[PDB]
Amino acid sequence: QADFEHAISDLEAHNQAKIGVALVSENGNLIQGYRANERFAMCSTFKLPLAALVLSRIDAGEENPERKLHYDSAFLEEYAPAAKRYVATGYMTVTEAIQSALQLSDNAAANLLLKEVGGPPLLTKYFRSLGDKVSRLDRIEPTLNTNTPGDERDTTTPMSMAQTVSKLIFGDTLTYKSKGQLRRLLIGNQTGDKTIRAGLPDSWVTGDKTGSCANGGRNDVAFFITTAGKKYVLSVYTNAPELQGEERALLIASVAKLARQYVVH
Amino acid sequence: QADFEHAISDLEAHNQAKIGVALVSENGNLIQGYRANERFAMCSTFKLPLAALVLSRIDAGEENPERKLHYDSAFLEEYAPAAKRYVATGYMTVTEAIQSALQLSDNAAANLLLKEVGGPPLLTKYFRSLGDKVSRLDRIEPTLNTNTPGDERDTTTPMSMAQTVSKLIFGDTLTYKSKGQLRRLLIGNQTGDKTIRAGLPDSWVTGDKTGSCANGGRNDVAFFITTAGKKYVLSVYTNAPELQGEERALLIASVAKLARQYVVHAH
Ligand SMILES: [Cl-]
Ligand SMILES: [Cl-]
Ligand SMILES: [Cl-]
Ligand SMILES: [Cl-]
Ligand SMILES: [Mg+2]
Ligand SMILES: [Mg+2]
Ligand SMILES: [Mg+2]
Ligand SMILES: [Mg+2]
Repeated sequence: QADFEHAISDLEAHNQAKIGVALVSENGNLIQGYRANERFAMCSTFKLPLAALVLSRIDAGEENPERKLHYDSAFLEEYAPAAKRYVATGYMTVTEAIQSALQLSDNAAANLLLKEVGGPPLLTKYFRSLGDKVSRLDRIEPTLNTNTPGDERDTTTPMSMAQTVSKLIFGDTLTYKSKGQLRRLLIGNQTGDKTIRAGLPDSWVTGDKTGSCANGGRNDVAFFITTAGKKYVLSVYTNAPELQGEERALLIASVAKLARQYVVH
Repeated sequence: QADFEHAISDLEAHNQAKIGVALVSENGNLIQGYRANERFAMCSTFKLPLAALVLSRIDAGEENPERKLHYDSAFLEEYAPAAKRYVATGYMTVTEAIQSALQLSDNAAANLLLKEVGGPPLLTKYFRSLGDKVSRLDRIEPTLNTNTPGDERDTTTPMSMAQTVSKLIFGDTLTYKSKGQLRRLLIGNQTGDKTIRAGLPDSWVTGDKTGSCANGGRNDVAFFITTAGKKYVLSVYTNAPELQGEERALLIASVAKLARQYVVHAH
């Protein structure tokens, strides 16, 4: 505990960074943390709960995975690599939007889903319905990434998001079908190979969602399953303005690698 | 014909490249071509017909999109971004493998599917069944990318692949359901934003499969639909050993830009 904390502190000082981390068990209990209850910007980590909300509306018969979400170039965003590919067709399905939002972090895809669930206020409501008293969305993409110090819009804490993610992935509020879909989608994430996953062994099942924002923000939340079958969530939130991008990912990987050491013990 | 062909020759000479190209209409008829009947290595363009073969088996009730294809690290390849993510779980579904092979060009995923259809011989048989007398697969990933001059293993022609792709996308061999799935997967391809698509307007629906190989090989085949609702396929095969990677993609985009200029006139 003492050791894990001093290790993260050393990483802060070496990198002139701020790091928040929570490692939780299947049931949401804190195993190890550092600044676990400090507020950070979600950045794109919000897309994981967003996808769960959409899945919960499918579960409730309020949404259909093949429903066409019609849009045109007016709905594009600067970072929207899938939506730009599909725009000439005039739509993406709910399914395609979920996959794009999760595995590519597509901002237009995420905005399409936000539109269909009732916008950031309804994602906040969703967080509260899960027992997450902290996490909140307020803005749509891309303005939710400003990461201004002291601004509580669009924020979580490492503990809260770790506990929310553990509930979604290992808990039972989603149907078994949706829970399975979410897990396989996260495992297939394309943006997290240099982040938490780079600090975990390849033999562990891992799924994650990254975030990147202004003021040097770089985040990742992952679930993983060890070879002994034990289940965890690791949230890692960082602000590292003095680091270059590859160095920001290495910092998260470094955190994961320290977590790996604790899990093994 | 003349203007188009001279534009491509110009590109060859400017880039010390070899380029083959076929632009075909919906029904496979050649609109414009340059070296359209010369052989080139398919490289990863083969993964488009591979996916169609798998969908044809689904259509026939011989395959199931949710079937788990079990594998372990012994199945991984050097370029296998998706399969490496899923390997701890022990499998990928047929659907996951199709999506990964198409949109990422994942080599392990393609090899998983090849195993389930009977391997390169049966993909070649599928080509034949479609009326493509030329295209052939002989090796699995990654050795199929050697692109050695005069080696006919793992080769097609720009016209053969254009016609095969137009049959698969716009013809009757796949069910409506499977045709739509294939199309939407190709439209979401993640590796073609700087190749054919970069030369076509944003308003045209485009879906594509790229290929990259040794000896400067860089390929792309795409279907597109203009705003008038006319349907085409464009296949572009290039060997450009003297260019850097980004320049190889720009060469393909430049070909597609010439095809665009032509299609607009035709319309
Ligand atoms: Cl983009
Ligand atoms: Cl499919
Ligand atoms: Cl590639
Ligand atoms: Cl490729
Ligand atoms: Mg399928
Ligand atoms: Mg590649
Ligand atoms: Mg490739
Ligand atoms: Mg290229």
